Amino acid sequence: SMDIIFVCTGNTSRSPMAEALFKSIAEREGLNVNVRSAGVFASPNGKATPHAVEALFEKHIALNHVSSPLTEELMESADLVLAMTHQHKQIIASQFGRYRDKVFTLKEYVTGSHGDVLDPFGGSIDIYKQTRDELEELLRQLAKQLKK
Repeated sequence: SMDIIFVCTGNTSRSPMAEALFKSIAEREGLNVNVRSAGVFASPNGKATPHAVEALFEKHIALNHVSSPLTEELMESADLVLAMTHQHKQIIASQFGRYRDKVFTLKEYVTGSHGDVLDPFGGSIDIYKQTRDELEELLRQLAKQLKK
């Protein structure tokens, strides 16, 4: 049981979308994983943002999410910590330097190239769908790679 945690700042849009998309993908691929998300600056009271929920609902995936701060406990239990952006990775490694060797951006880990997941902040539902689609492409490739 590999423990994966997707991380962004607020844990209301990209990282919870990644978590829900990847849970679905991994199950269909027969990959045994425990999947979570958290935010380096998250409030504990938050929900996923309406457009994030709707974007996944379109694809018949439920995004029923409560935002969670990234903690030492989560970092200790993780096998991989996949950041949405390279600044998220920097922030994580600053706070949790002992666990640097678990932390990568999603794009560098899967594709080998530096890059940040498309930010849907302030966007219409269609921008959120673009982020969803980019995440799905990355996460389908992640599932294939982790099964090795």
